[PDB]
Amino acid sequence: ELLKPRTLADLIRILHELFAGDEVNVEEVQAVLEAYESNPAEWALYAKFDQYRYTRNLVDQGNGKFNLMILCWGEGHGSSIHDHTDSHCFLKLLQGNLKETLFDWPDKKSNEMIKKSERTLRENQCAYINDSIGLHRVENVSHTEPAVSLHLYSPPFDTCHAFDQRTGHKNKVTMTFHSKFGIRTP
Ligand SMILES: N[C@@H](CCS)C(=O)O
Ligand SMILES: [Fe+3]
Repeated sequence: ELLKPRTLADLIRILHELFAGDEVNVEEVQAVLEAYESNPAEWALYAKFDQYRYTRNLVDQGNGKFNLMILCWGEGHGSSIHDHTDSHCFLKLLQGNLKETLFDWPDKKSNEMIKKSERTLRENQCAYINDSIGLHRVENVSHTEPAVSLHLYSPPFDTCHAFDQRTGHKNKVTMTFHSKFGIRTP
């Protein structure tokens, strides 16, 4: 019985219930993420920015079944074109806006990766991606407003691939946490 999360802590409790089993009801997870109304005071602890690139801040390690983290995007900060390592990936905006650009999986032939579409993800909206849908790039294109997003991945993963937009060639990247549970982890 999906109820509206009252707070971030409540959302986390609800997520532990939704991931109690072996499968994932994507539409339910997306719905409860969207229903949480971002309250900056509840997540300030995790919103640790870096001047030069976006940061990944672990919030909850789940139940063996999911990571939950907050990403902090300075003005002009963005990601590579990347995959999600056979995991579900939910992205909910907590503050600001992000541009999501979708790409198809490249062919073996070296070729420019042409965007398939783009959209603007706005505060409180929750997007979903997985490798069957495609690849994406996420960017804070704002010149004046930092963005903060809440990401849930299931199963957890700590590596993915970055794709060269000019060729489609991929390289494996290991993702690192800037902080965990509010503690900076250099
Ligand atoms: N998956 C990316 C962020 C955009 S979804 C990352 O984990 O760093
Ligand atoms: Fe992503």
